[PDB]
Amino acid sequence: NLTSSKFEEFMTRHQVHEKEEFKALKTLSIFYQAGTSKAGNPIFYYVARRFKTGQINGDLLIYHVLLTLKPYYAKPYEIVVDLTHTGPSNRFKTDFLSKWFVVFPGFAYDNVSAVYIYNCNSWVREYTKYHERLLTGLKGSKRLVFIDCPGKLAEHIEHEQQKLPAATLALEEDLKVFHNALKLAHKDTKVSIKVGSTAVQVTSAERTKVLGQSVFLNDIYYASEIEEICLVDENQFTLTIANQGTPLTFMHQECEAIVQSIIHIRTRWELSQPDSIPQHTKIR
Repeated sequence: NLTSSKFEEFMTRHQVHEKEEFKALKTLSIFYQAGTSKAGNPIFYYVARRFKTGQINGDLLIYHVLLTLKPYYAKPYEIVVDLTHTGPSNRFKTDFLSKWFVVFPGFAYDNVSAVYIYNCNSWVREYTKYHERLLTGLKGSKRLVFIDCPGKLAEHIEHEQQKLPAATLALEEDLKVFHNALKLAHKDTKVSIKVGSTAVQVTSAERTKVLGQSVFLNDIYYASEIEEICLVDENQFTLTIANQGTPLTFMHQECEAIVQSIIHIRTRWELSQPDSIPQHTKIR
């Protein structure tokens, strides 16, 4: 016995406004409205990074999102979702996911002008496969438009109005490209590796099918998270990362050239961090 009217009344009766945990969401800048688009519809930006699985009550997040969309969701609107550096830590459970379909009044769903997805990664694709049933409605969705490369979104969105996260742009994908690196694994897929200043971004060069739309996956690994860096051979190198099980092996004609930078990147962070002596504390 739950509906949009019921949910709104309950939360309104609850004093969520002064909880001081609702206020924190404003600082985190999750689902903030950003200017307009080519059609003139307002734009909103949802940041996947900013949400932890359990540290905060999940209903307050919905109320904040609903509150912001209430004034404008009557008219058609465009929403862009940033899934950069998505991880299992920031996720929606099966039960909590379902509420999104029902809590909103329902007529706003029809006012979804267009959807933009940026900096998707394989983990997100894996999540969709597991939760396919609930998302079957969005299967082959016309409103879903995937930003395969950065050079496309700026065209469709009003440039100088888009306000994507500064940290995302800070990476800028502005470092050397080791084109035609091959990801040796059960199956081999061409991966383009950029050794960024503070992180390493692996951009696949082969399109993949997610919800019936082709897109290129771009996994991002922060330099701080690079615990293990082993160069087994100049033909291929080994990159094990925290709680990732089997390491990632790739083939490049000059592995030490890439690994040299990775060691250079990691070594710089070691100086940046205050204390590397505290470590471990967990035996898997």
